[PDB]
Amino acid sequence: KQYIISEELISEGKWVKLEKTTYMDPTGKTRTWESVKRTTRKQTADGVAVIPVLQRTLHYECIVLVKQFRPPMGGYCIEFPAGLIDDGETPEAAALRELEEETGYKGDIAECSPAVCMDPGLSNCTIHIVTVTINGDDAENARPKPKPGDGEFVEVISLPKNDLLQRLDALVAEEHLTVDARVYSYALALKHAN
Amino acid sequence: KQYIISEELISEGKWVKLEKTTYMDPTGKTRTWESVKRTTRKEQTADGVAVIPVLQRTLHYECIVLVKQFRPPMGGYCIEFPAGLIDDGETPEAAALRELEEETGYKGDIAECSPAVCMDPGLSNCTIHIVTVTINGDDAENARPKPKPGDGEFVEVISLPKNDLLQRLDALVAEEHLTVDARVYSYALALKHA
Ligand SMILES: C[C@@H]1CN(C(=O)c2cnsn2)[C@@H](C)CO1
Ligand SMILES: C[C@@H]1CN(C(=O)c2cnsn2)[C@@H](C)CO1
Ligand SMILES: [Cl-]
Ligand SMILES: [Mg+2]
Ligand SMILES: [Mg+2]
Ligand SMILES: [Mg+2]
Ligand SMILES: [Mg+2]
Repeated sequence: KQYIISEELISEGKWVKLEKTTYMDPTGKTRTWESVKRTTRKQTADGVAVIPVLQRTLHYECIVLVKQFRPPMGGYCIEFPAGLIDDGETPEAAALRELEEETGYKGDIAECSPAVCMDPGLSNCTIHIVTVTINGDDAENARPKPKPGDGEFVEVISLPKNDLLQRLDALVAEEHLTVDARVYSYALALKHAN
Repeated sequence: KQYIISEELISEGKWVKLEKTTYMDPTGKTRTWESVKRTTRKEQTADGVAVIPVLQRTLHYECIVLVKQFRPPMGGYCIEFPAGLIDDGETPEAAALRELEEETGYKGDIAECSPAVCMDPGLSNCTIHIVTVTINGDDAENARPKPKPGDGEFVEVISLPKNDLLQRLDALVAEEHLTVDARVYSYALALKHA
């Protein structure tokens, strides 16, 4: 019933553009929207985010997260390891590579989502959410060696999965960070389950 | 270590702006970024709210109340938590309850309210509070709930069993062209992984 009539460029950067979208509402009245797109998609999705479950025997299972300065936020954020998918890269392979780049951990694919939207009221940005286990007793994950690309500055934070939401709250209390909304949503449902 | 040096407007629309961000990297070298921001944010602790509405009904499995809408940035239909921007002066909790009623018809009760969390921190400064709300499905007010959608809002309600959330989302995605939001997917994944 609803659909795009046309898109008008308002401004294009190197990395992102701002558009004016004309669309037909379900009454048959034409209406406008301001929409953000990345310039980089060429792919299933712009990005992957990795849910990394670090499993060591005799330890709590942890979820591995990253802390980075995010310039749009003017501050530090806690997030799932993530990055954009390279043209020709599959989302699984992007996940494995981003996890290793950002955390040094070498993981196995558990499962992969379809493309899901990041902020659909503002942007067309999508990601694949890729659940990955990390055999933390394996020698290759003993001294995880992070291989950052140029400009990445990434602290690794592993938190127990059984207390994730309280631990994220506690960090926000002392550290003055912003937790990512997908991270917080996952942490909430861990508490809300059963 | 890292901090914002300057924020230069590139293009300001009615609803969204693009900025050139200049910041200090942690090697002591100046760098830049393209940042998206809303023009709507005032003294709000966040741009918006998203509601996690748990419909509770005696001798029913608990359901998660979702909405399906056309999202002009995405050029298609998206399944999301009920959500909206916080009006000036409105509390996150008030905005969550109002948006939940407007979009679904249900009158909830506040359970919990997150700190401000980032929507897509590599791209924008947008934040929300994620507010968990219970709905007493056995109350007469929530019996045959009528949405009060605002001007240009067209929202369908989709209630899905919490105990089967992720498979139910996959079955909707299998049926038609429609995207599931990353926060909803993340929440449904965690329900599985617990
Ligand atoms: C159409 C207006 C603007 N708006 C947006 O969310 C928006 C539009 N383009 S970007 N963000 C809501 C406040 C609804 O009323
Ligand atoms: C500065 C570059 C571009 N980029 C972004 O994510 C980006 C930056 N501003 S908006 N999107 C990464 C691919 C690597 O760093
Ligand atoms: Cl798992
Ligand atoms: Mg990343
Ligand atoms: Mg990366
Ligand atoms: Mg809404
Ligand atoms: Mg609304």
